[PDB]
Amino acid sequence: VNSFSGYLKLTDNVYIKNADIVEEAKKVKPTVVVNAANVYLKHGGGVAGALNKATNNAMQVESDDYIATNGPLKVGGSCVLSGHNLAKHCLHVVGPNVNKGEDIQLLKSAYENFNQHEVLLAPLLSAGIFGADPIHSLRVCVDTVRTNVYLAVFDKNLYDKLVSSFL
Ligand SMILES: C[C@@H]1CCC(=O)N1Nc1ncnc2[nH]c3cc(F)ccc3c12
Ligand SMILES: [Cl-]
Repeated sequence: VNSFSGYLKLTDNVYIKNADIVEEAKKVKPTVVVNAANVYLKHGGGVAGALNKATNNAMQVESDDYIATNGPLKVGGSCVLSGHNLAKHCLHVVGPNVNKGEDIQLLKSAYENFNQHEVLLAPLLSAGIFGADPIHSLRVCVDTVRTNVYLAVFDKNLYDKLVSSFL
C-alpha cells in the first residue's frame, strides 16, 4: 500500500490521474518524481519549468553543477538528483523532442529508466512541448515500465481522451 489517491488503474502496474504533477508531488512527497528533462537540464518550461519553479530554482542550481561536472545527458537517458521540497529524489529523464527532430524510437529507452525505481510519480514522456502523441507515449509506458508508475496528466481533456482510448 502507498499514499497515491484517486488514480485510475490501467494495468497491473500503471495508474493515471488528471493532476498537476507539482501539486501531486507536494502532497504525496513520493520517493521519486520524474522530470521531463532535456539533455542540458535547462528547466525552462513544460513540466520541467514548473517543477523547477516549485523548488525556487534550487533544481536548476543543482542541475547546472551536474552538467558542469558530467556534461549533457543522452536522449533516452537519465540521472538521479535531489527531489528538493517535492520528493526524495528527482529522476530527470530525457525523452525525444519531436520539435527537435529526435527519433521517437528513443521513447522506449527513456521509459526503461523507470524500471530502476520500484515506485514513481511521472508525466507522460515526450508529451506536451516535446511534441509526441500522448496516446503513443502512454502505450510505450505500459509496454515498457514494469515497476509501479503513477502518471499525472495536467490537461483534463487529454486525460479523458487517454482513458477513453486506452486499449
Ligand atoms: C507533457 C505531458 C503530457 C500530458 C500533460 O498534461 N503533460 N504535462 C504535464 N503533466 C502533468 N503535470 C504537469 N504540470 C505541468 C505544469 C506546467 F507548467 C506545464 C506542464 C505540466 C504538466
Ligand atoms: Cl508541456
